[PDB]
Amino acid sequence: NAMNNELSPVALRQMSCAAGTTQTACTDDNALAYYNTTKGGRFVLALLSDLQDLKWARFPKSDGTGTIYTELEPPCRFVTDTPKGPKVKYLYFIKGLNNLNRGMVLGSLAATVRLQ
Amino acid sequence: SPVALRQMSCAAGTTQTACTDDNALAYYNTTKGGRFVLALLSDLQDLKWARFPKSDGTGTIYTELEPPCRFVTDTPKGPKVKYLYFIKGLNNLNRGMVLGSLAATVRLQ
Repeated sequence: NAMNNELSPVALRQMSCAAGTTQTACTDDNALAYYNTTKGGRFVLALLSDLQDLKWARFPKSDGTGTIYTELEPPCRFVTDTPKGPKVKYLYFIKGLNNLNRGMVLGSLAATVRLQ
Repeated sequence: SPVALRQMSCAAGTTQTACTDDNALAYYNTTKGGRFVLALLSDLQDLKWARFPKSDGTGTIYTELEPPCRFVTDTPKGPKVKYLYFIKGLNNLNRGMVLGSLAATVRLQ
């Protein structure tokens, strides 16, 4: 049968985390992060927040030895249909995220938040 | 752009003529008035082609499928194994959208 393809069991969850414009400006739960469940620590894909000018993000290490900081891409503006009126949110990509994982964020976003 | 993924049932098979009945589920995108099918989801490994009758009614359209990706979903009546086919020449971006939609909507193992 030629070759063999197999998709590993990967799941996309979300969690509250800190973010900001400076290294120190990252403070308690100002955004929501999209991450991947992988054995070699968590792989954060994108950030979703209500702020327009964010550059850094903090995450506690999976083992617990310390903290990690990640650079953010320029945000992508989009609108969600919220029952209490449409709300505008800002979506931040990881500074070095490839277009493949970018699509995963979009498919997960359209499935976890009400778009358009 | 703020894009949303919808799904529909369609026909597929191993040959051009083998595309019959309703043996697969397709992931498509709402673009302009038309539809952009991204991937195919079915319970068969034989699939190579997929057919759609044209909306106007002049004929039918066929699209070549990539080698399937095997995966297992947790269904209440026992785990079922499904095969996922991408459309020929799909860019890595739209590939993730199909994968991202599945990983957030279905429990795999």
